[PDB]
Amino acid sequence: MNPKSLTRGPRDKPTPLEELLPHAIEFINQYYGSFKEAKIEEHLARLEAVTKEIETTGTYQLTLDELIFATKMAWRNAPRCIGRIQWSNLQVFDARNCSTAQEMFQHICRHILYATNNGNIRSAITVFPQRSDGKHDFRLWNSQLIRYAGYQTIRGDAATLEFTQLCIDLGWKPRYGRFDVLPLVLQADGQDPEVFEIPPDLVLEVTMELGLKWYALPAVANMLLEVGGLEFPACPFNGWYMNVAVLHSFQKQNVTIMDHHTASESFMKHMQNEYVLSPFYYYQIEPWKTHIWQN
Amino acid sequence: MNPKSLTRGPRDKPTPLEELLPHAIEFINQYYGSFKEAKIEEHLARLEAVTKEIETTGTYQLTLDELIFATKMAWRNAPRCIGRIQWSNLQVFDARNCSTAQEMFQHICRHILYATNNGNIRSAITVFPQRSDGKHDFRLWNSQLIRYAGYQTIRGDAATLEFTQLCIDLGWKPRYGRFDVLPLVLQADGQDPEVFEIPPDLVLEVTMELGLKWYALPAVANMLLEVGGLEFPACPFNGWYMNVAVLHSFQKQNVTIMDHHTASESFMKHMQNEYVLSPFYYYQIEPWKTHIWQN
Ligand code: HEM
Ligand code: HEM
Ligand SMILES: COC(=O)N1CCN(c2ccnc(-n3ccnc3)n2)[C@@H](CC(=O)NCc2ccc3c(c2)OCO3)C1
Ligand SMILES: COC(=O)N1CCN(c2ccnc(-n3ccnc3)n2)[C@@H](CC(=O)NCc2ccc3c(c2)OCO3)C1
Ligand SMILES: O=S([O-])[O-]
Ligand SMILES: O=S([O-])[O-]
Repeated sequence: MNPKSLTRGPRDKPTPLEELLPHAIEFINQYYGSFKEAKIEEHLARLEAVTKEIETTGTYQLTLDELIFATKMAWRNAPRCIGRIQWSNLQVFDARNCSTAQEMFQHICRHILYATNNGNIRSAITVFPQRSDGKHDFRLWNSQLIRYAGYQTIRGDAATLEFTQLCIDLGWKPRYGRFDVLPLVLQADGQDPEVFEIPPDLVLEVTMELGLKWYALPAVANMLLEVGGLEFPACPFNGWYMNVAVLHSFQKQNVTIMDHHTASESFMKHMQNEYVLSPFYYYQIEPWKTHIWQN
Repeated sequence: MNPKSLTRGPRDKPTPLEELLPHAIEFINQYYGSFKEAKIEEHLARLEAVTKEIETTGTYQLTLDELIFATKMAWRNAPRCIGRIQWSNLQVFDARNCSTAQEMFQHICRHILYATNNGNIRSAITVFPQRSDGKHDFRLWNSQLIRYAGYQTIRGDAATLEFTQLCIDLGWKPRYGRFDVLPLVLQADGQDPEVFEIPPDLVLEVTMELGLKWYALPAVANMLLEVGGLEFPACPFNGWYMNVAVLHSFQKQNVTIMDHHTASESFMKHMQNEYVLSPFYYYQIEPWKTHIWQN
């Protein structure tokens, strides 16, 4: 075998124009090829502008349209994603102009709100600024936008035990329940991560005595979007969930799950929208294992 | 004399609870003893939970913290290791949940990347699932993560002549250069080994006409970690290298070697982290000499 790595690590310097160019060209190719025999003059022109730009600025900016196309194509290329069948149903939030962790927070707040949509889950992705030299990376240290802390008898999510310790170390006041929603650990422009509490009303939970519940919104926070040689280390996305007591409560409280109805319904919308792998979503090495602290 | 064996062979059945228990207890002892006079109540509790667990499941799971402690203590106990002076500088990757060779491959890919770190070598260990009955062993058939094949006039590394033949027998397409990087021969859950080509960009080489070069990352792939009666047959680790043309090129290309600066620097970090032997790393009998082929 010769499988490729699903992880795309850090860089301490920009991509060689000699590496970036062939990649940029192939993306513009597949992007414009999507207009089958249409816009050949548009294609050629884009090729020149992009090339000139990489040659002068050392990099290039995708159009919003190329971005939206990349996010959807990268979703289609997600091997294990079951929801990719309806890849056209995706809302893209352009935060490529984001510059601070406070701004990141606000963008993430906007995504959670739109996406949650009172239980009627909508798929969305918020794309932050692309990696430049690798020394000014935007990153969400969390693995998911919404997740429960695991403390001590483990009091919480045993799966988040490491990250929870990290938050406490960053200053986060650890309560000790088993359903504590972890704050967002946001890194902007390569700085040290800032901790921000997620407004509690933004978090929709399905109430499964046991006193059990769970969050409604499944959002991956730590992947990297690669497109045309460009890399976006911060691009949180979400879908809706795919043991029967749960299946019943999600439905009872009207929070979207991938049941037969939703399967039929979303595919229908997807279909009614009809009228190495790249782009691709890569895993990353956990940021606390690679971060060089300023403070 | 009465030296002990440095090899820890295979088992075809689980460890007797009567053998495992005294061992588990002594590890929890030294682990908790590390908090000198602190957490005696924590210690006692752990003892009960572990005992109960061995008695019910027939075995026990270390905490991530106990694992990290074991990996570092086993490094400290490595007699011939010169880098153990700075044993606190170790990154642990928990793959105890790994279940397939494809997953193993991905984990190994993640380690190589982190560890290599563009030449600025970082020490890491990736720990795979512990031996259960001995019939579902995870193993890396390679002796090192990165090594050159030796063919024929020997065309390569004479030291890897046997393993190279093995790879070819497993299906590997042998090129015939003297710097062919061998694929990874991964055994998951006791099955037959699967061959995976290491993504070439993951391999950093120091370019020593002669056309000589060498890989930057020295990683031991075939040792066994014993801790508290538990055994981990798959736990690849690495450090950085410790004839003058070489010393100069490693430095010139900024690939970490254990020179006076690195010696001062790493010890400093190690020190600034201050603010029979068990655990222990055992050698193993070469897996092709003991493997029972399914296919
Ligand atoms: C709309 C509902 C969706 C459903 C029901 C769905 C379902 C799934 C499932 C079942 C998994 C595997 C879970 C696991 O490994 O435990 C998954 C993984 C994943 N999904 Fe989705 N998903 C949805 C939306 C999205 C969106 C909007 C994107 C991106 C824009 C996306 C990208 C991916 C990625 C990148 C992974 C990992 C793929 C891999 O590693 O092979 N998903 N999804
Ligand atoms: C950080 C840099 C490190 C340096 C420079 C270093 C240096 C060495 C040297 C010089 C040897 C002997 C080589 C030989 O026999 O030819 C060695 C062996 C060994 N090292 Fe390291 N090492 C490092 C990191 C590590 C790490 C991270 C671990 C494990 C977590 C480790 C575990 C061992 C083991 C188990 C052996 C064999 C010991 C024995 O059989 O007595 N080393 N190392
Ligand atoms: C090695 O790790 C991984 O490959 N992953 C990717 C899958 N995971 C998650 C977590 C939350 N949301 C999503 N997610 C959302 C849309 N697409 C995927 N994936 C994480 C694992 C996880 O918690 N999965 C539960 C799960 C199952 C089905 C889902 C889901 C989450 O979200 C949508 O459908 C980590
Ligand atoms: C009987 O065999 C053994 O005891 N061993 C253990 C030492 N060896 C190796 C090989 C690669 N990396 C390491 N290694 C890495 C970190 N610590 C040790 N050891 C192998 C032998 C070897 O190739 N040694 C070269 C060497 C020398 C100094 C090193 C080194 C490798 O790695 C770090 O410092 C096999
Ligand atoms: O948007 S599509 O290709 O059904
Ligand atoms: O981590 S220590 O004991 O210097």
